[PDB]
Amino acid sequence: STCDDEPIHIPGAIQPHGLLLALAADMTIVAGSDNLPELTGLAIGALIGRSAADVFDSETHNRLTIALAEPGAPIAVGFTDAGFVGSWHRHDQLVFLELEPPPQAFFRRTNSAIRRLQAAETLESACAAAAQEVREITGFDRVMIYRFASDFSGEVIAEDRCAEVESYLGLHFPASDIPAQARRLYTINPVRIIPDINYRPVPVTPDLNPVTGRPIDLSFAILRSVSPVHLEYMRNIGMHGTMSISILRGERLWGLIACHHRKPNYVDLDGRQACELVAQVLAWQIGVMEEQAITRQTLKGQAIQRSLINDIEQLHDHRAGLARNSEALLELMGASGLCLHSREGVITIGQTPPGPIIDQLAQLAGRSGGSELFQTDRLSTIIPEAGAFAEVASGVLAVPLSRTPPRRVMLWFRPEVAQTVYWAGNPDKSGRLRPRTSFAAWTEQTHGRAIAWQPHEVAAAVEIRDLIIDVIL
Amino acid sequence: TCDDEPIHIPGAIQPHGLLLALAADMTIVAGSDNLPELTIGRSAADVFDSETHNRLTIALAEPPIAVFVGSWHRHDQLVFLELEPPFFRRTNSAIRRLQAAETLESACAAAAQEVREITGFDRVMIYRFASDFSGEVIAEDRCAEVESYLGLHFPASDIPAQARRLYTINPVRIIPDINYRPVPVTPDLNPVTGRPIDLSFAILRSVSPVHLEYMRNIGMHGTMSISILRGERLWGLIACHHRKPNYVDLDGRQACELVAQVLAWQIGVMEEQAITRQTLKGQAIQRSLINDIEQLHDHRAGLARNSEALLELMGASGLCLHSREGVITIGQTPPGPIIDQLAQLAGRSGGSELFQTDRLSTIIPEAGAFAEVASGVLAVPLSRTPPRRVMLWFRPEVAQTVYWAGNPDKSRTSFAAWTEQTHGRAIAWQPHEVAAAVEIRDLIIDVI
Ligand SMILES: */C=C/C1=C(C)C(=O)N/C1=C\C1=NC(=C\c2[nH]c(/C=C3\NC(=O)C(C=C)=C3C)c(C)c2CCC(=O)O)/C(CCC(=O)O)=C1C
Ligand SMILES: */C=C/C1=C(C)C(=O)N/C1=C\C1=NC(=C\c2[nH]c(/C=C3\NC(=O)C(C=C)=C3C)c(C)c2CCC(=O)O)/C(CCC(=O)O)=C1C
Repeated sequence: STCDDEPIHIPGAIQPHGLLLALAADMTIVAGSDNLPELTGLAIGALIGRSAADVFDSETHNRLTIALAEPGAPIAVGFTDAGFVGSWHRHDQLVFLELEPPPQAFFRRTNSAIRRLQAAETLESACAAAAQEVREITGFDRVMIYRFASDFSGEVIAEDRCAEVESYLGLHFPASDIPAQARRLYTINPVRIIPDINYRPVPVTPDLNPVTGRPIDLSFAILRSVSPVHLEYMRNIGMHGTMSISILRGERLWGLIACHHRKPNYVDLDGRQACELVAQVLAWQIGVMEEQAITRQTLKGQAIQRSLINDIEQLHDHRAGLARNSEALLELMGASGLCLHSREGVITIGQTPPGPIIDQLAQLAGRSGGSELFQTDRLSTIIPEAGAFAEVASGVLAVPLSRTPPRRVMLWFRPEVAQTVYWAGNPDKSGRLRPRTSFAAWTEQTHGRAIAWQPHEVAAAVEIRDLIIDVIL
Repeated sequence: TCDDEPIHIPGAIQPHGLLLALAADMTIVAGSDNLPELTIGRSAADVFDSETHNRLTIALAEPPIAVFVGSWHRHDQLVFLELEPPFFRRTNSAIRRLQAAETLESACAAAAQEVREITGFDRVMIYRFASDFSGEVIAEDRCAEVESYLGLHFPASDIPAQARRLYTINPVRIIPDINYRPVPVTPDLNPVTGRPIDLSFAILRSVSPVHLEYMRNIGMHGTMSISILRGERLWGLIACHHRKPNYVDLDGRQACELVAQVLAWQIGVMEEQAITRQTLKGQAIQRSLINDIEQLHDHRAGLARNSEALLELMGASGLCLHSREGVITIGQTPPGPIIDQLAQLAGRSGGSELFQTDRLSTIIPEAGAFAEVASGVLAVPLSRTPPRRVMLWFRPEVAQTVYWAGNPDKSRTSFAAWTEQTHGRAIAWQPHEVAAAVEIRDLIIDVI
């Protein structure tokens, strides 16, 4: 898995659709797109050292001098008197600059759909809304949204695509289809467009940082050359025009708007400017629906909680009370059974496994990770011998009642479900490395897996311990 | 009597635009007296011709618009419709900036900055409410030569009680000329619910003359605000200003608002990463005097041994332990309305959330005599109402000098810079102290 090793930020080339300049403080252009000879008469070794204004208009000269002042795109490079597009940044310690060819109606489209994501009630009503709008404005034949799992494997959770375009919906993808580095930068470079995938790269000459002992960091490059492997990837997939957007909830890369096209296709700055905003608007709503659900589960835990308050007020042992209310509260968070583990007293309510519940789970419990909690959807995975009791103990939820010794333990159990997940692949079949040739959906049925706990169910158990405590006074 | 003037059924609108009220299965009933003139109760299909009525009616019937400019809404059960006389990279690039802004101040002076470049307004100030709902202009972006109101406090009265629920529910407002002569609505009879015309989501609505009095005073004749909503509670306001009158068209004023929503989350971003950047430093010395209190044969010998340490945690002038039976004081002590007038003050309208206050003579008036030890107070419930054993830390009074736009004594006249020396006020709390306290009681609970 050298996938996580290939240095992608220094491809030593940019793409042909634009041309690029790297400049120091006083606009000595350091490096250059090797198609810049076709731009000012000067082959690259002659551009080097030269000053910036001469290249340019007198209009476009001054207007970049002022944008550089503040210690952010887009200026226009009309330079001589045609019109170019000026995206820039500072990086390393020199200023980069990439160049691109050439109101209201575009913009009403945006808020009509900004405000649409605002009304979306479910993630799915939101994401077939997200993906939909990204498509009505980037025109791509296919606009999919990709969820990341814990592993950084993924799943198409929504999709919007023009008819005749074959569908990759509900499909899982390996954690390898985006390796470590790509994610480390897509967390910080939130956007990428590659418009032709058999593009011939236009190198930069030189590949040297005059600033430091380095090749050219092309991190904040929208023009940077990408891996040939991810290209073989996309000829395989049969989509020759592609674009992504990183969807970030709080500096953890959450998922991706990956758009696709059968033929090549170009999105201008404004077009993918709006698009950054869509992933931004949606990273918001995902956090709202996330948190407005935590209040509607905190909602129906009302009627059934008050039940076991009257039941510990009357019985004055809680275990006798709560375990009476057991037939509903374990369906509340859809648990199969639970058990209460006091190191003196273990009382198992409903469905539960024996004597390695105690030691092999409570010594497994919090690790005195004070602010932490323990769970799995698979338990045969972590205590392999639980494989035997996987039928009643496949997944688990558990809550401490104290700084360890006291090691008071509550735990919810979930049984094994035969679920079917499907993917393109062959996630085992993932000289150089090589990308897959076929992406037809194969289905896997899963042994030993619980249904996924969500904070939605977690908030339930979370609330329970916080009341048992209130009563104990 | 400030919280009493009914502004929402003012029975009039502003002259620059004109508006009509119609009966829902569409026929038009009650008319604004600003529109009859240059163009009584009628049937409704009767609009421009089928183009702007029908395609626009079907869009409003089933589920903005262009006709003049056609904004609408449904309210107190009838159909509204307002009319006013008749870029994008800027908007996103300021989200993109509003997202990278590192501190609360860089969040607001970015906020303040775009809203100016998109209304051209002479002054775009950002106005945070403190708890009492007095306020302070915390950041500002402005055209030169125009007087600067930054770091300035204002009365809570400059926007009264009712006015606020409205900015809590109608999130935006513009009046372009403040000496508009109000052109009435006729009638101001709701034909549906038979009482005056609720003009709540009317953006053309006639505004209060009291606040008109305001802007002739201040000398700014073109103004617009946007209210900032963090979770259904009015947190603050983008108050924009202009020396002359000025109109911002509709799509132009939609962009202004969206910025405040971005900041309503962006502030919520800051709200929560300072909330965890403190719990760290934080643990390291805390966990120490937990084990030194966790020398519990029982706790006072444990706690009060290291209390002289845990007291330094929160600017604890004194604290108290309040169980209905056992009240234990660490440090400087208030005596008998500690028990009764604070723990009943505590969980009543507890609202599941805690009580903290900087002022006590304002919340229990007799605390005035004890300002030297009790001017501000914090308390945490142990939780059910009651026994509700409540712990509480307090703070003495600090002499700060606060600045105001003119004296805080009202009708108002002029708002030049004057100083008040503020007595009986304690110095504040944000969670590096509040989160401390929360974590602290969590410890005490884990203890018994
Ligand atoms: C082991 C090497 C790789 C395999 C196998 C593979 O599939 N990808 C490998 C490395 C890289 N991928 C790069 C970019 C990239 N990968 C994806 C993955 C998907 N694209 C899709 O459309 C879907 C699903 C519908 C998936 C799962 C994406 C989206 C991207 C970004 C570009 C785009 O939008 O298509 C990559 C980085 C190249 C670079 O930009 O430097 C590498 C190294
Ligand atoms: C208690 C009555 C009032 C006093 C006293 C007063 O000074 N004004 C009073 C009444 C109203 N104010 C209304 C709206 C309003 N008020 C403010 C106050 C400020 N403007 C500023 O620029 C700053 C600070 C820099 C402050 C504190 C604002 C911003 C607004 C909203 C409109 C605007 O942008 O100016 C108001 C409502 C009138 C209506 O809607 O009919 C009333 C009654």
